[PDB]
Amino acid sequence: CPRFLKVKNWETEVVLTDTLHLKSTLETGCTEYICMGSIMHPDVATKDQLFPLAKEFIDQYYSSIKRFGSKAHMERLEEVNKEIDTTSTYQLKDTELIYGAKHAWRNASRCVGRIQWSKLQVFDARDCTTAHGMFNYICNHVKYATNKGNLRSAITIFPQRTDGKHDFRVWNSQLIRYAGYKQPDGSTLGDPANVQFTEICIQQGWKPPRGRFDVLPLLLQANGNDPELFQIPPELVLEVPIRHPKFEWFKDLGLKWYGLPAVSNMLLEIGGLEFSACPFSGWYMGTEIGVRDYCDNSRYNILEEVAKKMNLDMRKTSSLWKDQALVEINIAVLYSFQSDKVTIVDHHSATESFIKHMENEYRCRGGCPADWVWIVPPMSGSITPVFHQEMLNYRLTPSFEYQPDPWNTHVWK
Amino acid sequence: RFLKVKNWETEVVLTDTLHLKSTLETGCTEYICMGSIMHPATKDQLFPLAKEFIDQYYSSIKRFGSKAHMERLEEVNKEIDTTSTYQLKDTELIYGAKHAWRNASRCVGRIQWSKLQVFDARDCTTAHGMFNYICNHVKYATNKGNLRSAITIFPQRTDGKHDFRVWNSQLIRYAGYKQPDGSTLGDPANVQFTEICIQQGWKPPRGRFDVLPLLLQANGNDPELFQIPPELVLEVPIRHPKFEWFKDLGLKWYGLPAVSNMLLEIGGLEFSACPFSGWYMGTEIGVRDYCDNSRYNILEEVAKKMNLDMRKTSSLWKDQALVEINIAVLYSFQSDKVTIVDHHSATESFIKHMENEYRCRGGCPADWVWIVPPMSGSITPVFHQEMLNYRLTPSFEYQPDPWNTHVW
Ligand code: HEM
Ligand code: HEM
Ligand SMILES: Cc1cc(N)nc(CCc2c(F)ccc(CCCN(C)C)c2F)c1
Ligand SMILES: Cc1cc(N)nc(CCc2c(F)ccc(CCCN(C)C)c2F)c1
Ligand SMILES: C[C@H](O)[C@H](O)[C@H]1CNc2nc(N)[nH]c(=O)c2N1
Ligand SMILES: C[C@H](O)[C@H](O)[C@H]1CNc2nc(N)[nH]c(=O)c2N1
Ligand SMILES: [Zn+2]
Repeated sequence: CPRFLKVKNWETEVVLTDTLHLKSTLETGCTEYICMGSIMHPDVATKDQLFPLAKEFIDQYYSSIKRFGSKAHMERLEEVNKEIDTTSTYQLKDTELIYGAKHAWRNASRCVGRIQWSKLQVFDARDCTTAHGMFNYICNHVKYATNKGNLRSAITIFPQRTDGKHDFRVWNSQLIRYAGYKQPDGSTLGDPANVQFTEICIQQGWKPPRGRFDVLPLLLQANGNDPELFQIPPELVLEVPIRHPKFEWFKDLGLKWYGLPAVSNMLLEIGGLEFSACPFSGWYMGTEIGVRDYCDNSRYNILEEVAKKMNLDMRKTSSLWKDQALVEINIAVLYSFQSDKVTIVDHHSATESFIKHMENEYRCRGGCPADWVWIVPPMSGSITPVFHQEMLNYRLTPSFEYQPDPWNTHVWK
Repeated sequence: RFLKVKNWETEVVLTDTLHLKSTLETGCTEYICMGSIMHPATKDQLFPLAKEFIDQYYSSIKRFGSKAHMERLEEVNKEIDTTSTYQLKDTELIYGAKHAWRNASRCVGRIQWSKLQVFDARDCTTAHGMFNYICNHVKYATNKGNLRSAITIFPQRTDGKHDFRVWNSQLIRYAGYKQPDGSTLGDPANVQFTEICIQQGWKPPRGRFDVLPLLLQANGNDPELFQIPPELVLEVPIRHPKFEWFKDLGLKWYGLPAVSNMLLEIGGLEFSACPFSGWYMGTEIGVRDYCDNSRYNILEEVAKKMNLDMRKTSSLWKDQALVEINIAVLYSFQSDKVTIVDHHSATESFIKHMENEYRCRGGCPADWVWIVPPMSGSITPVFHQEMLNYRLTPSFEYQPDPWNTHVW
C-alpha cells in the first residue's frame, strides 16, 4: 500500500492526506477488481490469536496516554500475557475499557455523529450475572441518557464472551422500538421492520396491546441462558408527538416517535475481546425518523397520506409529490423535537459538523475512515457538504461489528 | 466466486458472474475502499487487448471460433505488426461504442444502451471537419426536442502528439465570468474554459447564459474557435406551474447534455475525441447545476421569493426550495416537449435494467455513489439496491484537460 493517500473536496478544493489507513486491520470486502462499497454486510479466539491482538491494543492505549515504552506499559503487557497463558483470556482495566469503547465509536466509518466521540459516558456492567441485573443496568442507562430530553451519549458494557456458550445478548435490535403485527389480510399494524422480533416476544409470553406505537419489551439473555422478558417503565420512555408549524392537520395523523436511539445488537471488539452486549445511545438526526422510519415503503410508509392531506397530484411522478411531502414530514419532525426540548440535529448541521470533525481528525490523527454511502443523508444529499467530500473507508480496531441475530444461534435450555 | 446483491426493500437477490470478466483496476484493496474517490501502448500490449475485444465481438454475434473470427484475429495481428496499431471494422466500432455505454458503471440511463446512433468520424483531419461533424451530431440528437442518443468518434490516438480533442467539457455549456467585485457571472464551473476562449479571441457577451463556442483540436494542432449555429441550440425557459414569479428569475437551460471530454477505449485503441449525448435527468439541472454552492447557487434567491424563514437550517428552507426548483425544471421541459426524465422514473428504469442484465449477461457493474440521485435518495429504489462495481472494457475513461498537455 502507498504511504500517503489524498482525498479531495470538490466544492472547496481542500485536499487532505491520510496516513492512518496504514493501521487498517480487517477486510472491507473490496478487492483490486471489485468494490463492495454498497454491500450492507460484506467458537472463540485461541491463545495464539489473542496474544498479538491484546498487545496491539495495549500498545495503542499506552501511546494515547503518552506512556509508550514505560514501566507501567511493559508491566501491563506482561500481566496480560500471563493472564492469557493461564486462563486463555484477559480482563481489561476500567481505563482501557473506557478508551476502547470511545475509540470504537471514533472508528465507526458509517457514523456521521462522531464529532462527539470523546464525550461518551461508559457504564461498566461486567459484574452483571442475570437478566434482571441486565434490566437494571439498561433502565439506568436509559434514564441517564434521556436526561429529561437533554440527551447524553452513553454505552453499557456487559461481560465479554468466554467460550461462546455463555453470551450476554440483548435480543432487541434497539432498546426502544415499536411493535409490528402482521395481519391475516397481509397488512401490517405498527412498524413493519419489527414484525419478526415482535412475534418472538409474543411467543415468549408478551401480551401485545396491538396498537400502532407499542413500545416493545426488553428480551435479555445473561450468561448464555434463555432470554427473559421485561417491560421498560413507560415513564423512562420519552416520546414526541409529531406536529407541523404550518399544517394544523398534521397532528391528526397521530404520529409520534421515541426520543432515544439506542443500538443494542452490535458487538464491541476491544483488543481481541468480544463484548456481545454493549447497548449504546446518542441522539437522532431528523432524517432517520422523517425519511427512513416514516417514508421507507417497507416501514410506516406515510408519504401517500401526507400527500393526500397536502392535496398534491399523485398521478405523475414528475410532479415530485413524494419529494414535496418528504420535506414537510422532516420539517415536522425537527419542529416537534425542538418544541418539546428533546435533542435532535438536522442533516445540514450534522454534516457540517462531520466535515469539521473529519478535517480535525486528518490533521491530528492522520485520517478519518468514512463510509460515504452511509454518511450522506437520505434526502437532499448534494446540498450537504459531505456529498462533495471524497472519503476513504477502512476498518480500525477497537470497533463495533455486526453479529448474527441471537434467535438464530441460541441453544434453548 | 459467485457474488450476490440484495435489494433491501424488495428482498430480491441477484447473482453476479459477470465480474469474473474484468481485469481493469477499481482502486480499492482488501484493506481500503476508494468507492467515493472521483478519479482513482505498444505492439506488445496491444494485441492481447485487441484479441480480447475481437473474441468478445465474435462471441456476441455467436460466431466465436468461426472462419471470420479466425481471419480477423490474424488480420489484426499482421496490422499491429506492420503499423503498430490497427483500425476497427465499422461493425466493431458500433459494437464497441454501445458496450462502452453498457459498461459505464456510473450511468443510470443505461436501459437505453443499445439505442445509440454511432457517427464514424475517423476520416476527419481538421478542426473545421470536427466542427461540421459536431454540428451534424447536435442537429441529429436534438431532433426538435425528441432527443436521440448519439456519439461521434474522431480518429484514434497514434503517438499522443497528434490527438484529436474537444477542449469543451460539454458541447453546449454556459460561460462563466470572474467579476471585478470578486463574484462570478454565468456558470462558475466554466470560468477557466471561458477565460481560455477569451484568451483565444472569443468576444464574450458577458451575460448569464452565453453559449460558449466550440474549441476544437485536430491531429495535435492548436485548437480553433467555432460558434455553433444558434438555431441548433435548443433551450428551455424555466417556469413553475404554480409560482408565477418563477419565470421572473430569468432562468433557462439547454436541452442537449453532451459530454465531450472523455476517452473511449475499444480493443486497446484510444479515441480521445468522442462526444456523446443523450437526454437529461432533471436533477442534473435542478439540483447540481442550479444549487451547488460552486455553481449557479440560486437557492437563496428562490427561498426568498417563497418567503421562507431562512435564519435556521432546521426549517429545511434549502430542501423546500430545492424541490420547487426541480418541479419547475421538469415542468418546463415537458411543456416544451423536450425529452427529460425525473429521478423516480430514471431509477425505476435502472432497477429494471439491472434485472435484465443479470438475466441475460450475468451482472451489471454499477456505482451506487453516482447512481443514487442527489436529492430524495432513499425514496428512490436504487438507494436500497446493493450494487457491485467493477470495470469492463470497452469503456469510457477520464483524461487530462488538454490545456495541461498541449504545446502551442
Ligand atoms: C450523538 C449523536 C449521534 C448521531 C447524530 C449519530 C448519527 C448516526 C447516523 C445518522 C447513522 C446512520 C444510521 C442509520 O442510517 O441507521 C449512524 C450510524 C452509526 N453510529 Fe452514530 N450517531 C450518534 C451517536 C453514536 C454513538 C454514541 C455511537 C457508538 C458509541 C454510534 C455508533 C454508530 C455506528 C456503529 C453506526 C453504524 C452502524 C451500522 O453499520 O448500522 N453513534 N450514526
Ligand atoms: C439517454 C439518456 C441518459 C441519461 C438519462 C443519463 C443519465 C446519467 C446521469 C444522471 C449521470 C451522472 C452524471 C453526473 O452526475 O455528472 C450519468 C453518467 C454517465 N453517463 Fe449516462 N445518461 C444518458 C446517456 C448516456 C450516453 C448516451 C452515454 C454514452 C454513450 C452515457 C455515458 C455516461 C457515462 C460514461 C457516465 C459516467 C461519467 C463519469 O464517470 O463521470 N450516458 N448518466
Ligand atoms: C447511537 C445512535 C445514534 C443515532 N443517531 N441513531 C441510531 C439508530 C440508527 C443506527 C445506528 F446509528 C447504528 C446502528 C444501527 C443498527 C444497525 C442496523 N444495520 C444493519 C442497518 C442503527 F439503527 C443510533
Ligand atoms: C450523455 C449525458 C446524459 C446525461 N443525462 N447527462 C450528461 C451530463 C452529465 C455527465 C455525464 F452524464 C457523464 C460525464 C460527465 C462529465 C463529469 C465530469 N467528470 C470530471 C466527473 C457529465 F457531466 C451527459
Ligand atoms: C466525493 C464524491 O465522490 C463526489 O461528490 C461525487 C459523489 N456522487 C456523485 N454522483 C453524481 N451523479 N455526480 C457527481 O458529480 C457526484 N459526485
Ligand atoms: C444498498 C445500500 O447499501 C443500503 O440501502 C444502505 C445505503 N446507505 C445507507 N445509509 C444509511 N445511513 N443507512 C442505511 O440504512 C443505508 N442503507
Ligand atoms: Zn471499494
